[PDB]
Amino acid sequence: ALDFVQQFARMKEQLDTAKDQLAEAQ
Amino acid sequence: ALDFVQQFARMKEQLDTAKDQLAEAQ
Repeated sequence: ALDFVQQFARMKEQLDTAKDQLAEAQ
Repeated sequence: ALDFVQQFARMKEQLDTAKDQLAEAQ
């Protein structure tokens, strides 16, 4: 449970970085 | 537990690479 919470946080941060890249490319 | 630690490390490295790409695009 704790491990999954941490993994979910890191996936959120990856998604945010990907969206930032998309905004940059646009 | 050991497996999750390794997976967390690889997710960190993926996030770092994504941030490097974002810095490059900017």
